Amino acid sequence: SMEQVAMELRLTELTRLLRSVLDQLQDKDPARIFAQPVSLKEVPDYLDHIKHPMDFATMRKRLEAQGYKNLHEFEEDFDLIIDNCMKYNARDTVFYRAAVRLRDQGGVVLRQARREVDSIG
Repeated sequence: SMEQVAMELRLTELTRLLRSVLDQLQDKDPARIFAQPVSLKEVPDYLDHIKHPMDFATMRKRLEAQGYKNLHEFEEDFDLIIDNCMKYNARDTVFYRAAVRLRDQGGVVLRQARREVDSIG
């Protein structure tokens, strides 16, 4: 149908917008602490602590599969990165501190993406 195609064009453009948002968020992690999944070879007990792991490479796989239907879903995943880190790591660690900085700096980016998604539909 012509409707299914128009829908597919919207999703593609949403994916395009979220790709730029992801790139902007990831620049706020210059140390690449959140770039890849926490290694289960190197932290073998991680899943006893964190039940829903997340990281920027895993978000990127979902993104390119057009697996995000709206910004809310995308935010949920970003928020997992931060919240998982702030639980697993203590307050006085480079990891926790990196999460706080990513949260604070990403808020600005997410604030405007919400307006752009509402605006452009």
